[PDB]
Amino acid sequence: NLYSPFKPRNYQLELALPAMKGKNTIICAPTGCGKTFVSLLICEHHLKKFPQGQKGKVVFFANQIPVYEQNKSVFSKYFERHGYRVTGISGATAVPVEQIVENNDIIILTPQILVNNLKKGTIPSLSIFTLMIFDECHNTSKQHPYNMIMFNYLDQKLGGSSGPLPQVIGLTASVGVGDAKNTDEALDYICKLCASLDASVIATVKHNLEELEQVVYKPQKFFRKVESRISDKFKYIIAQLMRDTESLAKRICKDLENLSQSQNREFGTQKYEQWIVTVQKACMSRICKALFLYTSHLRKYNDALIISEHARMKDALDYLKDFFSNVRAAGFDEIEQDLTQRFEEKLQELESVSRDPSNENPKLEDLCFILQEEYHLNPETITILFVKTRALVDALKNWIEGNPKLSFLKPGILTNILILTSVADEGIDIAQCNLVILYEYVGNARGSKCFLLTSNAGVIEKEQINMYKEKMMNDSILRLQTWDEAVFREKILHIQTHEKFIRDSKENKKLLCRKCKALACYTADVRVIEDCHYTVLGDAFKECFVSRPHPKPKQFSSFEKRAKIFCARQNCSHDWGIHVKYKTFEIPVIKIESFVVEDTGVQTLYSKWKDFHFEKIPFDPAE
RNA sequence: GCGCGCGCGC
RNA sequence: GCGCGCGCGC
Ligand SMILES: Nc1ncnc2c1ncn2[C@@H]1O[C@H](COP(=O)(O)OP(=O)(O)O)[C@@H](O)[C@H]1O
Ligand SMILES: [Mg+2]
Ligand SMILES: [Zn+2]
Repeated sequence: NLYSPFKPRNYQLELALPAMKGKNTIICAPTGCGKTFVSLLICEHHLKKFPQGQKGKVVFFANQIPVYEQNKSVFSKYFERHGYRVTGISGATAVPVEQIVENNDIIILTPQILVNNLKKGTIPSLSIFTLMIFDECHNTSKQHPYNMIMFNYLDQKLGGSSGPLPQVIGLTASVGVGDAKNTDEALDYICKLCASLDASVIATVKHNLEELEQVVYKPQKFFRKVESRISDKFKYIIAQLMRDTESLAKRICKDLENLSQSQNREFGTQKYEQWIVTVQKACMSRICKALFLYTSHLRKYNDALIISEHARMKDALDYLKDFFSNVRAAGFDEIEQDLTQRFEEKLQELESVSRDPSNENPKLEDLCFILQEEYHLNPETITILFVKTRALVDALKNWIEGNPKLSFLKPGILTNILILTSVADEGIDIAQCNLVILYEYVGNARGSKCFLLTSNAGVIEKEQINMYKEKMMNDSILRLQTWDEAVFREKILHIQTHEKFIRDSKENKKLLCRKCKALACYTADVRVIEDCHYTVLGDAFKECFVSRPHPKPKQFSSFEKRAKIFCARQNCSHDWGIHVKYKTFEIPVIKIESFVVEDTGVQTLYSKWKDFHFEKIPFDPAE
């Protein structure tokens, strides 16, 4: 483990070396190579290299609290006995941050803290650090805190404000190629990433690949394009029942066709789900009793279509049978009883169609073949099966557990047993199964295999693209590691210079409750807090919201979130944002996303306050 | 509250 | 830019 002595593997000594030579280096190695151990050695070498009377200072960035706590503990245990001072700062920690940094040798930060401390000038300069280590360093792009930090660095390095600058090291399992759709674009993307981190070296394992390849998941991948049914006669009944039920809806809500942005919805697809969502979440109520009821049936049909597509009709029908038993046993409406009657007409035709052997799903025999072959070769195979939807998980399970040909299988659903069906995972650990099947899923011990099983050309094309994107990546790195370093440094510098040139480049309005459209406040009543937070003055506003005190509060920078504020109109109770304590003031704080803006009385819906270009008046203590 | 990143769809 | 969501930070 990470808390115990380790002999470094040969390839770890191999990856540590550029860093140990003082080079700004991106260390790129697959998950589970031991990136914590490499960074431990690098850090160890960095602080020991200093002559007596001199002292390094290391900062290590973690992007998340759990990772932050893991390394704070690993680094502490590891540098016991050297006598180094070791602490961390995170949101939970909040403190003389300048002095915490000054009086410690190893600091673990989430990076936003350092961004906050640079901007405010509490930490005047990155020059206090002699080494900076970025975990998951591929995040150094695009406004990520890691980039903000590096913009500070680069502004110094390029403004000749000197000031020695810390060595910079990054760790990642994959440098990425971004949007790249060719080698040149891939080379460009990776070069841009090295520019952003001032990296002149990319370290990969070369001399010890066989030693590495002895402990990194790399299954032989397999594309298996298959053919669908010749004719889903089950879909043709369900689709009519679906057309029939949209009709009934369009009765009780005319112009249904307009509520969503999602256009040309097709039955039995992911979109149709999204359309149902972008409609169950609209209206704006005794009519959305009838509507939610109609859309919740169009959902059960949509689901069933998907089960039929990748599993057997029986599996889809059963999910429809089980559903219509629950509705009748719950109680009968004249709308819940109609749909159910509507269904009951076709029931005899569906049950007939379901059991017709020529209606069987050919993709399932293909799944069976795969599972057979392997379990013949390696009978001790433990498998993991990823499927498209939650209903499919149960469908496939049911199908395995009822199939004479797969009796050697013992299935389990997740989030002993010999094959595992699911939609996602953690933990998990795919490398700990010898067989992974992706059964029509948009995704990604030695002798392990991965199979991709689909009748969709699209789905095969996604994996081909992902794979090519990975090849372009490694090819690009191999090319770049051949450059003389001075030539690379010179390419990097001008990417950095260009980047930096770019960085260097009132009437009153109503705010209404999005749900019930009640007048909430006017804009000349709004005040800004710091620059990013919106509060509404006056006592009149206090009556127009209620609040529910959040028993678990969070201490943020500007203030403390103590309560959630909900709409005051009882038939609504809409989420409006929060109520805070800000410098002895009990003030409310609102998200514009909760509200509707009005000028001829024209409604406009904003997501981010940064869009609304109204007159922003800042807070005044006394008013 | 705000900020950051990802994925899908127009 | 718009829609839906998912993860995470202060
Ligand atoms: N030289 C080594 N000696 C013994 N165990 C190691 C060595 N290198 C890595 N490991 C093991 O492999 C695991 C991989 O963890 P970590 O180093 O965090 O992987 P990652 O490369 O994904 O960061 C470590 O927790 C450790 O238990
Ligand atoms: Mg790591
Ligand atoms: Zn309301």
